[PDB]
Amino acid sequence: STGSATTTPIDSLDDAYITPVQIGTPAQTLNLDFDTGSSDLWVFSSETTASEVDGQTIYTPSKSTTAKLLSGATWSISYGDGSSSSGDVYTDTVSVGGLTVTGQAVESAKKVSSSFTEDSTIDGLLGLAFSTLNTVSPTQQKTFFDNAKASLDSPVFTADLGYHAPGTYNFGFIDTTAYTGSITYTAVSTKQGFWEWTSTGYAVGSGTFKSTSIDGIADTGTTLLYLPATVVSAYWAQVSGAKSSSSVGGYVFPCSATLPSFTFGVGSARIVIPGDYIDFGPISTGSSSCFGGIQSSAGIGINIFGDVALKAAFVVFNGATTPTLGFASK
Ligand SMILES: CCCN(C)Cc1nc([C@]2(O)CN[C@@H](c3nc(-c4ccc(C(F)(F)F)cc4)no3)C2)cs1
Repeated sequence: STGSATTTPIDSLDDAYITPVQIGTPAQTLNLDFDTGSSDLWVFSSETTASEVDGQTIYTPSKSTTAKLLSGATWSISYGDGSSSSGDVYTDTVSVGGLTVTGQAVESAKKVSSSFTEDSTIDGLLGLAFSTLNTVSPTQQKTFFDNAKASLDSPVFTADLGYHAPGTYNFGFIDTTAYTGSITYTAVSTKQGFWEWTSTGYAVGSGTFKSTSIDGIADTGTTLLYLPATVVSAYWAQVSGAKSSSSVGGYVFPCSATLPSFTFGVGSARIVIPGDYIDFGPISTGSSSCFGGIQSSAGIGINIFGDVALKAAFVVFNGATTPTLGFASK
């Protein structure tokens, strides 16, 4: 089997991407944030504290003939920005883009933190990291991809995110029309539960390439590109007036600037992030200080190839027995 679904930016900055997901019978369609950096499929629901729901579409398990309470199971998760959610668990039929998993764990939120409430466009998350990170207790649950994998034509999914435009998540096949050149595959470590890999280095703008190993994760659920402070300083040093602001929370730059591109290495291949992809716009409406799309990972504990990097590429998440990641230009 295969599936294919369109993913759409939630706003004009590409702060996140949402993908429609059918849950239950009859289908209830919720727009979920597909997150290759976590492993829980959770939704706003009829159980979510009413004051914490503000415009999201909710899953109502009592209206689904295929829903069953997963008795005694609970979940609780926090994300890298400090947000969090928790609740209980149902199993139900979940379909993405025509690909169906029966008995998928659907984690129903009882509580969500303020950043979730405030984002009316995100009805929940669909985790695509390794199932070892799933938070359901006392019986850990599998991700949608892990549940689908044995049925897929090939044990893969691909992320083809757009820049200020829709893109595609495919399951079970590689669309050879969706990229240019070849896909370069690189080894993955699953030791921390992520799609963790080692980039071979970087270049700023037209500069020569610096060969250096950069361990990090491929994370569609993170907006920006978080890299070591050395690399990030070398980038922003090329932008007149750019500086790290402790009050804003990262590098800012004059909105009058045109940004250089940023290249990262995948083996002997290169992915070029155009400078415009690094512009996240005014820090507040009307400001002439703009927020940078490349930020330091210092203090996160891990480098993150988030959407700024991934949307420059066609990315293969290969979940074969020995997992790997593939990157192609597009
Ligand atoms: C080894 C150190 C781990 N430490 C915690 C850094 C890391 N963090 C992650 C993520 O938690 C997973 N992938 C990101 C992700 N964030 C979201 C998200 C968050 C908030 C919203 C909201 F604003 F609406 F609330 C929407 C989506 N979705 O995915 C970050 C992987 S490593």
